[PDB]
Amino acid sequence: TPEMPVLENRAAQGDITAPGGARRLTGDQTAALRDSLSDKPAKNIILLIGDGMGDSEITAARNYAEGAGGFFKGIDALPLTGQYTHYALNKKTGKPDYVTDSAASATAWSTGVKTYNGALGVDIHEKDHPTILEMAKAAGLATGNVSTAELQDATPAALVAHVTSRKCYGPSATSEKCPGNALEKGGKGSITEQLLNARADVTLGGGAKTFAETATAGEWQGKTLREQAQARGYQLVSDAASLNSVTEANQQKPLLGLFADGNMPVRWLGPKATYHGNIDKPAVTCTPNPQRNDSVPTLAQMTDKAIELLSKNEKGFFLQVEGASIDKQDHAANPCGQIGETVDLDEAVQRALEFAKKEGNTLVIVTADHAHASQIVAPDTKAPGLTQALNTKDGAVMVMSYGNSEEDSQEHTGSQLRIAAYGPHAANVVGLTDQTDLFYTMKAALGLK
Amino acid sequence: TPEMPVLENRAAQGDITAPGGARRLTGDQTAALRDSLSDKPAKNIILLIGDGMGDSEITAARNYAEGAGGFFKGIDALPLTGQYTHYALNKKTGKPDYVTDSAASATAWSTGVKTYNGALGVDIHEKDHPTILEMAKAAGLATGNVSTAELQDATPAALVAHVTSRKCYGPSATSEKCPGNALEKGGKGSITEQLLNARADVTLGGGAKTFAETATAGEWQGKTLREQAQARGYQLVSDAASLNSVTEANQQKPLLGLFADGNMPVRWLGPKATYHGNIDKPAVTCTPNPQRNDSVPTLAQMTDKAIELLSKNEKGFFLQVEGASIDKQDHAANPCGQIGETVDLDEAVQRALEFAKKEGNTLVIVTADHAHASQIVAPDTKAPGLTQALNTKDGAVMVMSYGNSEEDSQEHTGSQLRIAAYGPHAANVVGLTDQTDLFYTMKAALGLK
Ligand SMILES: [Mg+2]
Ligand SMILES: [Mg+2]
Ligand SMILES: [Zn+2]
Ligand SMILES: [Zn+2]
Ligand SMILES: [Zn+2]
Ligand SMILES: [Zn+2]
Repeated sequence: TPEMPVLENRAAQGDITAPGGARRLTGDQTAALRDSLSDKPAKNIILLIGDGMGDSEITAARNYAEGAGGFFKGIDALPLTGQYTHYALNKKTGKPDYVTDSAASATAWSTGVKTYNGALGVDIHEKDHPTILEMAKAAGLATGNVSTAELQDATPAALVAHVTSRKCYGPSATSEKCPGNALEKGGKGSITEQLLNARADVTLGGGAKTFAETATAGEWQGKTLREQAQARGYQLVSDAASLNSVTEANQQKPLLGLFADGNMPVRWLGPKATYHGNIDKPAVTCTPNPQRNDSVPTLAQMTDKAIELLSKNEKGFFLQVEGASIDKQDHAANPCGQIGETVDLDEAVQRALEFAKKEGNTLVIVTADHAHASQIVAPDTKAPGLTQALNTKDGAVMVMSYGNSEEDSQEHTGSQLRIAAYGPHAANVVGLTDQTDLFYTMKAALGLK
Repeated sequence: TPEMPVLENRAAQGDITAPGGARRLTGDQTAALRDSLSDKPAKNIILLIGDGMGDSEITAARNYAEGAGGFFKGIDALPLTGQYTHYALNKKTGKPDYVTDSAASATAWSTGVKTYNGALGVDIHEKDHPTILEMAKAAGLATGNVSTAELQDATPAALVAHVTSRKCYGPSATSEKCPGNALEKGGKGSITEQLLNARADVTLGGGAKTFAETATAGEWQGKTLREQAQARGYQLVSDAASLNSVTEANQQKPLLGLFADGNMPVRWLGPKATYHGNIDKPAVTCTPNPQRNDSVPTLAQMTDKAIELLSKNEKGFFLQVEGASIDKQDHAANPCGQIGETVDLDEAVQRALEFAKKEGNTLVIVTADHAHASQIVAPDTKAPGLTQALNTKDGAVMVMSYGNSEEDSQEHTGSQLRIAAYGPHAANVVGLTDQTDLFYTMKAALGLK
């Protein structure tokens, strides 16, 4: 009998100061890896994205929360790993633009085509390309889209919308920013409108604010997008109690969970990094956010409910889960927010892996859209940017640095980064790959045409 | 009949602006990965280290020299990849020190034990631990140590020396900095004296300057370390002609190649990055160093000759090859020097792979000791540090940033980084591992006790 193993434990095996104490392996891995290889078709796919979660963000998060010799039971447990490229294209020239934003990267793994920074679901010629979610739905599979960001944000929107600018959230921004996509100009509609038309079985996230807008044209002109949603049969839910109450989500009663106006709350708080903060200020210990809430579902809860609902479909399902705030907090130069959000994503990955290990036909993939700014530097570092000293689980201090922008927001970077997977077809993430190979790998694993 | 494949081509398959044109894969990878898995013993090991070559350095060098959609025929062709941690230990507390130097990291993979920054071949208690080279030689395998840095430098020294400070290059620095290791105090000697005692079959690099010092005690007291070398039967060689003339290197006539006084010359020139250099200055095109020479062997040449000489030993061989200046040029904030050194290492990795593919029992490993400073940022970036715009092979501009030090030297960083391998036992680099796991993997692969 054949089953696929998840690395149970890759923590340092003992005393890190002694010979062999810092090893993470206990014996040869060949047989274990041979057992992980399967070209059987995947019935399901769970894609987990940590926005801005390059290797440096994973390392910093692990150091702080599990200690240097620790191990994330979710993020570090996928057995097949590689590194992939995520460069975008300059719209005018069609040449590579080395540092992507969240919109062009999302489109690349969701459509299989490179695009310009800011586009959602269209190529450099502004032509629409079908997404993996739309194709899944067309083959009759259940579909889910979960995120801690506004649902109009680049990452979850890329699966359901095709607009020339990521800024075209609702009817008003669209009329002014994406005229050709404007409903009243004959277009498909703003991000939110196209989201409602896409009709995924399960959509959960923040972004309730934009649903307050009213349609400028169409069958539901004059009424709010929230009204249109209920009118078209959506089960609206807005707190954890209600979310747990849901027992079925399907094309007849698709679920829409709006848990916050903008982005859902961050798990941990901490002060922002400051100039010479590692020398001028005391070390920081992060504190849980008192307003994250008992009534606000966490990403792992959302992941669990999404899995429960989507698995009732005998055909199979595609679910994308996004740990959205790693990137946002990285932009904010806030180590605690950033680390808390990676820890949060780890819990959702654990849920996904438990299901997959038991179900056996599920491909789980964990990766990021692009790299980000934070760097782990020596404690006595005198850097030109923003730094902060943190008290880690090891009882030592780790210094983090943000030094790629004099502006207010720290920027993305173009380093290739880790992709890891488990399950049927995971072999296709090993070695060097491109972000658009992700679209083809998932399309082939599910056997879509 | 079973053979293990190297990735032949992972360059973008077509037009990067079109659907599927940016894909690096042409079909399912399962069978190919299954064919790469073997637990057969390794007769030989080739360990290639890019100093400071984290994923960011690899991406920057690929973008510049092969284009974003290109592919390093050496660096990117290894089929089994993972990420590994390299934290060092605080000497006093024994707790993790998140950002390692080159001395503690080389000690970790060459001994299997974590140590403090600055130590070579000793643990935090200053106890000596045998290296993979010393163990290989004890089992009767041929051994080689090749680098473009001074042979007294941390990376190549770690295989043959055990001193409490990496600064103890020769007799004089040792007397004052490593009193306990000083020969005239009864110690084993300075780095260069221990290198002469270790007697690897092939040692090639820079660092002839220190051999001008004279021993303070011992059998060869009063004469230069160069003189001692000839007295002990070493074949001294100092240019490429001489290097090519060598037809055998063994324990009777070990080879010592001193090609420069300090570090061997860098491949490419270019100006240093500067404050607001991507906005204030024109884009840079790197230029081949006129003084890199016809009489100075290149890293690939050194690698070839080392492989020819060490392969005559029927028992097998261990060879470590270091592209040293990637890290050094990264510190200097000089993109061209840094990229040129990465390109240079790629050529050496290609020679090692050709041999391995044909020999069939060689484990080739390519990785770095720690990550470094350089980041690939957006072209319009206003950063607080040093930046520079480069004209890449794609005909687009890529901006590189160094923003983690207000000092003169750019600093190392602690992000986990790529490790890739090919051949028998390569499965042990996949997933998350620690740098000390690498010592154990090599020892097992060669079957050492
Ligand atoms: Mg996002
Ligand atoms: Mg070095
Ligand atoms: Zn992003
Ligand atoms: Zn971002
Ligand atoms: Zn180094
Ligand atoms: Zn260095």
